[PDB]
Amino acid sequence: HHMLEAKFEEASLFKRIIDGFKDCVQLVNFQCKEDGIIAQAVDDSRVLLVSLEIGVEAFQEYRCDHPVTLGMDLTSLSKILACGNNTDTLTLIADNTPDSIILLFEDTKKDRIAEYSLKLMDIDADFLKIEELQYDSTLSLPSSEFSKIVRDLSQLSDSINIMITKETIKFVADGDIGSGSVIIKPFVDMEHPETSIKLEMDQPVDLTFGAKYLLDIIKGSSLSDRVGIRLSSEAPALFQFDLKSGFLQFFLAPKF
Amino acid sequence: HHMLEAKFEEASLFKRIIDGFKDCVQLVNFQCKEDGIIAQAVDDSRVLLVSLEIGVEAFQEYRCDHPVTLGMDLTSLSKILACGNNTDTLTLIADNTPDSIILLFEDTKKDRIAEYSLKLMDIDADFLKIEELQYDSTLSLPSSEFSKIVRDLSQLSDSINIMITKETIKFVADGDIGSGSVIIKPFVDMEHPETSIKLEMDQPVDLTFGAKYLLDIIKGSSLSDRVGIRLSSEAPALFQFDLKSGFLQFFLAPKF
Amino acid sequence: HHMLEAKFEEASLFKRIIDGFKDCVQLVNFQCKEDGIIAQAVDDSRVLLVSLEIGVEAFQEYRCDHPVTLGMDLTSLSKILACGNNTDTLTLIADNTPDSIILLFEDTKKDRIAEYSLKLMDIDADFLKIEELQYDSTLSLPSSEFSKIVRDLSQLSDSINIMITKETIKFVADGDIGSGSVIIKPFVDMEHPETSIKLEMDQPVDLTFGAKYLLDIIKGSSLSDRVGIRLSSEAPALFQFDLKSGFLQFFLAPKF
Repeated sequence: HHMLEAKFEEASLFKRIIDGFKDCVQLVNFQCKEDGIIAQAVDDSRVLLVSLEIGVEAFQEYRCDHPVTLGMDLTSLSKILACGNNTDTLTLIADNTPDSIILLFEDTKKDRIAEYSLKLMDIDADFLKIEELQYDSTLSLPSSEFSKIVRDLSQLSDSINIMITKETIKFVADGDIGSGSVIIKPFVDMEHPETSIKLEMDQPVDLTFGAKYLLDIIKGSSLSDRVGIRLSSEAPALFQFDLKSGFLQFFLAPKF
Repeated sequence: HHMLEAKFEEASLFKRIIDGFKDCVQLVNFQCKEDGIIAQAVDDSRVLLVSLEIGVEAFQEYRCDHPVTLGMDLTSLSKILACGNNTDTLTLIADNTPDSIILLFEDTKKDRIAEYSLKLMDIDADFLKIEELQYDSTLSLPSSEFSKIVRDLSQLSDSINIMITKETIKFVADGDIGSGSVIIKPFVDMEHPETSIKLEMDQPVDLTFGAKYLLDIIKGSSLSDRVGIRLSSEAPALFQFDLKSGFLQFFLAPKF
Repeated sequence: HHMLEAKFEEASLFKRIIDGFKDCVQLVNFQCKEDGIIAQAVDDSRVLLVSLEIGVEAFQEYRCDHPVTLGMDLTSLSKILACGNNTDTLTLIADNTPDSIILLFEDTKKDRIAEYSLKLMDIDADFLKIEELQYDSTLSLPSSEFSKIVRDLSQLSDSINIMITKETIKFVADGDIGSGSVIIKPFVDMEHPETSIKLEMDQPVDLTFGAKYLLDIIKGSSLSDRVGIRLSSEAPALFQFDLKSGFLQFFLAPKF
């Protein structure tokens, strides 16, 4: 015992994971299984889904005797998760049929220990599996560039339109003061693989998304310096920031 | 074609020019002429005039077939002008009888292009020529010091008084909590010409200015590390921050 | 003359002293005596007392012909004390039966002088002497760690409980979202004396304090990288940040 004990070497990883999506959802259902953690959250309007996978390899110690679903409020969780040092050892702890989850920050010298208890919510766990097999288009680019594009075009419009034609990625915003149009071209840079812009287009796309939601999605930069985007004319877009053993995904419904 | 094409090597220059005076005026009339750009703006209360000159030498490419007057709202313009990278190539573009102006940010590698359109205002262009031949006093000092003096004395009073006697520059503020008085002495420092404080006094002066307006005027520091001030008992004061090929001027009316 | 002339080599020291406690009191009575300065302030609810001592050795020049009591408003004083450069020479100046105190910032090169006048308040000077001879417990630790503990646990509760048992220091907060418990262990580190955590316990203690007030008390970090805490079951706790020739003390009443 206890039933669940998940020990990150550095609290920084989980701090950043929660930074990745704390601003766009109020409630989150974590599910800790023998093979690692997954989590889902949806916003008030059911246009944004957050899906998280943390494999067992991301922990320095992991044990979960039985799957549990832990419902948490993001304000409470983020407050508590701000209490660590980035280099502290962090341990999620839970018992059978838990009323709360324990977060244990431990010093690297063993001088101090900060133990926090977080009351859990009751949340009916209706996990969605909306990821498609094929998407019309797939691209990947540096997350900082995605952030710059989104933050720029957000000043002009509530809505940002992503258009993909062969060898051409285009972001557009139209508003009262004016309009903006960023055109980026795919290229593989061998001197700096991290700057590359990659595109695979089985079918061209023209989709519109709420700027409010893209502004939250770009906060996945805290986890990865690149972002993958999968776009479908019939389904939500998928924005993915990889971990070394997992990922953070945002599924965002286009505007009709 | 087009009629007007003005290409800054770095968007940073125009970004800073607009930072210099975006906070003190809502509307601005630019006038692009064969020999460069000038611009004017006045505030709601007609106590502050902003006058800008950008010579042809400040651009890496400049062409303007015919003079045009472009009325712009500062909020819109500043929003759009925040969208560039500082090292991007920036190009103002306009056509005959334009309804909008285009701002084109281009990558140094040609990977991406951000094109923005800004709707223009209708503004009757009544350009003022209020600069005097002789001013009672003329001084110059490091813009950071001007900013420190103004920001300090602004905490004590709505009004800051500039007094000039021979070899003595003095700033004063009187208020409820108390009063403050900064006295600076002219000196030419050869080890650091940029720190010098220079004064020419044909007649002593004693003028009062609204602190709210000096607080905006000091934002011309983004363009030059020195500021020139010309003071007249009968006319608005002139605060000037030079460019390598132009200048930014603020004419501020004294309080009666 | 004048009667009082107290000259700090760097305005930074007094700037930091006032930063130490400007946020927790509105009015302050300074008392300048032949042997240095002391000061007291109490908050609206008479749960927090601020006590300051600045010995003559902390000044580069000090002269006070006769004790004076100077009542000052913290907003006014802090505004004026923000007007200096950290390396300016600062001089407090007062005359017999003063209506105001003068603060004189002087350049190290003698180029400029900023002279400020601060109107004084009328405050009946009822100085308290509530410090005890013996306290149940006494500890000391790095002020940054005290700040981290307080800022963390403040997110969870209005109240923070300090428990001291032999060789164990414990901070606790209980709230709606959950609870937190930091346990620190005394240790003397010879490689870094500044990181040590020292404890002397004549009797164990269990005291509760308003988080709002601890959040202000931790701002004494601007004066010292260590904090001493003296805890009594019958009296206010004493939080002390030392100067090289004086100290800043906060006496905080426990919650019944």
